[PDB]
Amino acid sequence: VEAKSRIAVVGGGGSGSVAAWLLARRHDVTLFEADEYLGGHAYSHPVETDQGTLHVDMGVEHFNEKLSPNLFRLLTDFGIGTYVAPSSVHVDFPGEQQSWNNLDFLGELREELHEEFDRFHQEMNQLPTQMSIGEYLDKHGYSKSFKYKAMNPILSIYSGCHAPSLDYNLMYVALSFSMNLLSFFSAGYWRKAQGGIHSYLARIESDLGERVRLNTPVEAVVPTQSGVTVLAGGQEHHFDQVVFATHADVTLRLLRTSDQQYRDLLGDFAYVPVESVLHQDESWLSPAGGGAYCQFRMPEGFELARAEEQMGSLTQNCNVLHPYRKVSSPILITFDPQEDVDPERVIVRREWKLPQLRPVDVRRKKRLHEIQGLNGLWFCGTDTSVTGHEGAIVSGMVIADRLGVPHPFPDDAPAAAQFRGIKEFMGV
Amino acid sequence: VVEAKSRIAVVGGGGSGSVAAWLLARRHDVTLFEADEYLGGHAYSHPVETDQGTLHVDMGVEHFNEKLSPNLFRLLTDFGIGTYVAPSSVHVDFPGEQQSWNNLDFLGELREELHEEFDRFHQEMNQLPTSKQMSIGEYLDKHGYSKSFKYKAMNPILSIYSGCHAPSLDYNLMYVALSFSMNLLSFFSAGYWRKAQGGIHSYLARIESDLGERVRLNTPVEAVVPTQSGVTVLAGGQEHHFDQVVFATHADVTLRLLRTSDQQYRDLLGDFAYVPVESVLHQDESWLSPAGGGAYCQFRMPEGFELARAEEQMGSLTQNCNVLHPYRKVSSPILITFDPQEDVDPERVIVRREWKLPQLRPVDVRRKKRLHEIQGLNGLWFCGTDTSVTGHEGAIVSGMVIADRLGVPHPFPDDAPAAAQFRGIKEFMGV
Ligand SMILES: Cc1cc2nc3c(=O)[nH]c(=O)nc-3n(C[C@H](O)[C@H](O)[C@H](O)COP(=O)(O)OP(=O)(O)OC[C@H]3O[C@@H](n4cnc5c(N)ncnc54)[C@H](O)[C@@H]3O)c2cc1C
Ligand SMILES: Cc1cc2nc3c(=O)[nH]c(=O)nc-3n(C[C@H](O)[C@H](O)[C@H](O)COP(=O)(O)OP(=O)(O)OC[C@H]3O[C@@H](n4cnc5c(N)ncnc54)[C@H](O)[C@@H]3O)c2cc1C
Ligand SMILES: CC(=O)O[C@@H](CC[C@H](C)CC[C@H](O)CC[C@H](C)CCNC(=O)[C@H](C)O)C[C@H]1O[C@H](O)[C@@H](C)C(=O)[C@@H]1C
Ligand SMILES: CC(=O)O[C@@H](CC[C@H](C)CC[C@H](O)CC[C@H](C)CCNC(=O)[C@H](C)O)C[C@H]1O[C@H](O)[C@@H](C)C(=O)[C@@H]1C
Ligand SMILES: [Ca+2]
Ligand SMILES: [Ca+2]
Ligand SMILES: [Ca+2]
Repeated sequence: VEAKSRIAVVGGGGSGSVAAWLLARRHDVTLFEADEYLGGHAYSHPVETDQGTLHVDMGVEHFNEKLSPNLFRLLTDFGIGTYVAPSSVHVDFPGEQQSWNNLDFLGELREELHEEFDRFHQEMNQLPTQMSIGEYLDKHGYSKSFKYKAMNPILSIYSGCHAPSLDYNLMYVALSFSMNLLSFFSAGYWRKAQGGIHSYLARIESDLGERVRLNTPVEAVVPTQSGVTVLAGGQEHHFDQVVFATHADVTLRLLRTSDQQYRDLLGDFAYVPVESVLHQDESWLSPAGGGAYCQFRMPEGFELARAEEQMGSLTQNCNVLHPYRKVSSPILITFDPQEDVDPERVIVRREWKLPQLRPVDVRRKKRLHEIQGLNGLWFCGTDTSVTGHEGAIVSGMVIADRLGVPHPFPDDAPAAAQFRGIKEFMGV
Repeated sequence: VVEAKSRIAVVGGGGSGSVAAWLLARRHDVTLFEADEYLGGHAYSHPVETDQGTLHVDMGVEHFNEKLSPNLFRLLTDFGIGTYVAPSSVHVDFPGEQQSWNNLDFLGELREELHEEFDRFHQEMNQLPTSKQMSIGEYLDKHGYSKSFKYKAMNPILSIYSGCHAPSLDYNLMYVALSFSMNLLSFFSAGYWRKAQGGIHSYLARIESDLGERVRLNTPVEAVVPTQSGVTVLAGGQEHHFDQVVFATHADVTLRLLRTSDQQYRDLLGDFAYVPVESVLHQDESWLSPAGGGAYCQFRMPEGFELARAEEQMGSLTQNCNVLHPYRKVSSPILITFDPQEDVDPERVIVRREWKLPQLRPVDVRRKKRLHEIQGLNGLWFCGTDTSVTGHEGAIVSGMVIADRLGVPHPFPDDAPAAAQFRGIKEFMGV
């Protein structure tokens, strides 16, 4: 594609913001964002404490230098620091001492499932040497108690508490175990961005300037003989190319083509609802947990026989975070609370949706290469890529590279490799 | 050209020797000479009498995992030996008030003081291999780390591998870098390690059983003299004749036993450096830290520590075996103190072992690789820690590399990570 083209990026989440940021180096870019900030799932909400204002990540928060080399380099290039926020996990079920945790060997669920936690690490480490985690567990003789009291809870930390996590791709889970992201024996190795995840997006927003249109949801995207027409904010805008950084769900709604292969490729993408509640109600902390960053509680009334229908809640104790250590205010995040959180203690709520990561869903992502470039249209974002923020931002980069702007970090071996892998995965 | 049914002696019955002999015996008439009363060397499990049974407590070698040690793991699996996760939780204590850090939680004044440095270090060790023939100390100096980090954090955590007498800050950087990137050592989590069920001695017990009368226990070799006919082994007041002789002893021992006019041997073997280690199996609970909660490894630096005299001062490392998951019902205290400064109450001491470890300075690695020049000459072969990558996998795989060269192929070719490790160690050894 020809230089100085008029390009629109639709959706200002991580993939869109990074796509736009790089595209603007060669093209006349405009970034449309439905909401009042750049970042989407990457949102840091200001909380007022006894130490000043903290920007508390409510969605996206975790990455590391190995898993997310491009995001890491981006942060580093921007002067943004990071810190280690280990994924310590405590799981509570109804009963007396019906728990296990990441940090120690205490709890009755640990006594009950000790052998299984052990074998699972071994097997996940031996695995990399296309099924679901559940199929694997069934097939390799793991107890139903392990599936629903250990596996499903630990996976909800990724997938949300409404997610059919046991149907998600095994390699996703195997890799997380072998890379020390999830573990039944130690707190996993993760980092957070200093000043919250929003910090890198703040800089992208500053760099893009008036090219960014906030609170401007795109209503329709209509390719024509002359170009592509974007209906947003009660006006009509004209472009040569349009980059989609929105979810497949949204993209289909916004897309206005006679072509019905679009309905085929974009319809049928499956999602999971997630509610993130930022609150100060300490009653959500476990009396046995407390110390653990991630605290999963399964409510009273759980039955193994009907486990498939029941769901818990996940609470994050932000006070455990090193930079929050002098803060005397409780800072808590409950994802998918079953009971209502005391609204006199609630700071803010966010409602989002995540993709399902079943092996069929992975096939569905890859197939999007068929419509890539057609009718002056491009696609990036989580639904075109590997899961996680690196996958998201790198998809944006893959599109920018295809549209003239090369991968910005070629001398960074792991960053370049990730770009190459994601470009291959996208079929671009 | 070496051929089948040769008379081969393996000198030294530690891990490398026992595995070398075990595989060699498939093709050759093998004899295994061992100085001590058991097969295993640094791999020693001592029986301890408790109210829930007699436990075989590893005093030396204890840790490995399925990724780091694929050949040993497969060997254990083939023998029907189970393993269990024994995470490397570490607690460090220095003389003041709450002058500690640990890798389970963010408590302690040393954590407060050095938290940011721990953090940067992880980042940098993870970024290192994707880019440096310095030592860990040179790195630390050069990348602006405080002296307090070098001696209150790095040196103590490194003693878990190296021993408390070790100049660990002189050891190769990539050794440390890899340990941090592979979650073996960490300032943020307990590292991923396994132990063998029934102790490490279990796999050796089986090798010993399989070898039978080919094993000569309590038979230290006095001299190894190559002749025009073959090689002569002087051991136990007798003279034994062999076609080939496989050395599985430390380089210093090898040079002492080795008897030739050739002085390239003196050049290649004479400059190997070691560190003494004393392992004390006891029941004196006064050695546990009052703050060092559930930590497996507990390092204590005695009163009188001075940062200026850090180079010459040394702590002690205590292992709390009662924290091990299979030892959870044991009411008896089971403890191992490495290099105790003060004497352990001898009315509470079960047994002591005295060993020596190699130094792993960048020069020492160069020295190991160099041993390819004498490999095969005068019917002589060399395996063991001083010819290989450090650790038990490196040790047992060196034994395998020699067995492969002498006709018996690597036993696990269809195990991709086991085969890869063999290939790497064979390349490193230059065999
Ligand atoms: C609660 C939660 C926690 C998470 N935690 C992590 C984590 O710790 N680590 C990690 O790696 N990943 C995490 N993720 C995954 C996350 O989805 C990805 O990391 C990444 O943020 C998704 O990138 P995206 O740009 O494709 O999606 P989004 O961030 O969802 O971006 C889509 C954007 O499109 C906008 N949009 C919608 N409609 C329109 C319209 N009509 N016109 C214009 N714009 C529109 C939206 O407002 C939004 O800004 C989390 C997700 C959730 C929901
Ligand atoms: C305290 C301690 C703890 C350790 N812990 C671990 C751990 O957890 N994990 C790990 O991977 N590694 C560990 N190691 C490292 C250890 O060096 C290797 O794992 C491995 O045991 C070395 O095996 P080797 O056969 O090369 O040497 P050694 O085990 O030292 O064996 C050499 C053998 O030669 C014999 N010998 C000596 N002189 C003569 C002679 N004249 N004639 C015949 N035989 C002789 C000795 O008795 C001995 O059995 C530890 C070492 C020590 C000292
Ligand atoms: C390295 C890289 O980018 O590639 C791998 C992806 C490994 C994942 C990205 C690791 C998971 C996320 O980064 C972490 C997501 C986050 C912590 C979940 C939601 N977070 C919260 O709720 C926080 C903890 O509060 C490849 C996998 O991606 C595919 O989507 C997946 C289904 C696979 O099959 C591949 C193995
Ligand atoms: C690939 C491989 O197998 O080896 C790598 C090094 C990683 C080590 C082998 C890990 C160290 C040991 O296996 C474990 C040491 C052990 C815990 C010793 C002491 N233990 C105790 O004293 C108590 C009982 O726990 C590569 C490095 O090996 C070399 O020896 C080293 C000097 C290097 O620089 C290489 C990079
Ligand atoms: Ca406080
Ligand atoms: Ca203080
Ligand atoms: Ca010292």
